[PDB]
Amino acid sequence: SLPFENIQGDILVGMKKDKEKFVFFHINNATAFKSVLKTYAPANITSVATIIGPVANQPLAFVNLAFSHAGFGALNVTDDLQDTAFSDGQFKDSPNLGDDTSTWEEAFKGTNVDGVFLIGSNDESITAQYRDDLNAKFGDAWTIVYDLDSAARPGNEKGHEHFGYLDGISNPTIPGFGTPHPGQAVVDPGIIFTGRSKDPVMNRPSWALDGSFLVFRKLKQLVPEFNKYVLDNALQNQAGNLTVEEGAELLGSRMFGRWKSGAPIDLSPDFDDPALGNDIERNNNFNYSHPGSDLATDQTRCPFTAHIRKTNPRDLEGQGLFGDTFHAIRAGTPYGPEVTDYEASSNTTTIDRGLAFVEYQSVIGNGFRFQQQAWANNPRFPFSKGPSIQLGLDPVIGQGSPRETFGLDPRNASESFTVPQVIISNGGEYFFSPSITAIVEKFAALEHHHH
Ligand code: HEM
Repeated sequence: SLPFENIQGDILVGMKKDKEKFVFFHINNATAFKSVLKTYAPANITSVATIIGPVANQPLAFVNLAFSHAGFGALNVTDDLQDTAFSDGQFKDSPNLGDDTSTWEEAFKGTNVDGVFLIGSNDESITAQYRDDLNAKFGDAWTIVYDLDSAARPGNEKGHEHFGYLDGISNPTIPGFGTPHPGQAVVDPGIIFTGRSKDPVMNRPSWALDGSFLVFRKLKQLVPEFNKYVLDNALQNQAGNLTVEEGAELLGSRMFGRWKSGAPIDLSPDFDDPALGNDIERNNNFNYSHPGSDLATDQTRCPFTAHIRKTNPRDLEGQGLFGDTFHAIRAGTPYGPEVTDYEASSNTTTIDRGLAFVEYQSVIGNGFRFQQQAWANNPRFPFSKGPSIQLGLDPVIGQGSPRETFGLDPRNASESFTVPQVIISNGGEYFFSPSITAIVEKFAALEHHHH
């Protein structure tokens, strides 16, 4: 069993707070920075145990902390983690993601970002308080280079991302941690936590035990553009009696793999079933297999290129073509206000909004990076399908090539959809979230005891 009082809570369970502030910073004075850390971190870095334990022992805001490769250097900590993406930094790595850095937030366009504080609470007043407190204690020892507020959407769209789809449904868990939901992935702890069982870096340093790599991406979303696209390309059933609005929601469900309620189209392909989508016990219990259906050719229930089927090809893994290597935990939060009447009427975005995307994994190259580059951006993934069956890009997040996706029309797998870019990367950075002791014992090391 893992020491959940030593593991940063946002990795495994998520902060699950309505408001999440991301404080990206540069380190100006390592000695003064470590000094603050020595007392701040044991008092404020929120553990898994605190998040899942009694509400009585929870602070007003949860706080997590992660460092970039550049931050390691600024703290005189050797990067011996053996993660090539992490060491490169996301800006250098960005061509491999299909990013055009002309759309990046300026603060990310380099290696100036040394780390990030995650602050989760129920009111932006409290996250601002915790930020102000950090500013007061660090003083001139740091500079906040980017300060991003994210918030869960309001009302019955709480838990949904800005396109309207229920999010945070499918994430892996580990053996012995609570009860897995039907269809939920149960992966070896070393796929999420560095140094734990079946960590693919068998060489992993001891101090890194129970850390994880935090990938951050600011992903801007063009919601009216997306809505106008699916309306303009609305699908039809064989009966031919779908309205344009009904065919548009069908097409959206085919792009994602789920209806907006969360109902997986593999279980409910013809119409939304909001009771299914909302039910934790039903909404993830699928693997794309069906009696009488050829996994190699049948896209009538879910296109091979649907977002969730690109990023978690359950059928390929379930056939044993590979293992649980490529699962990772998402813990991001939507950012920006709701779509305004003007934006909707004009089919045009005027306000920045999107997803403050966070994904945790023991190997960046096996989680986020593989899901993006090897799968979403790969026009010949998934492999093992019929040799003439055209595939193309993930129609939600796929980039790097012409955004052509096949198989979205259930009546004609051959029909191509050229989907406008509705998600624009504003960049981010790769970080490492150490264990809580590692924060104090390594990153805040004030003396020079030899080892
Ligand atoms: C604004 C950007 C994005 C949006 C709106 C979005 C939306 C969604 C939605 C609605 C789901 C289904 C809910 C769920 O299964 O939990 C989902 C699942 C998922 N997404 Fe995304 N996503 C975005 C970016 C990304 C990126 C960049 C990656 C990885 C490179 C990714 C990987 C995944 C994974 C692994 C799942 C779970 C699939 C499964 O286990 O079946 N997403 N996403």
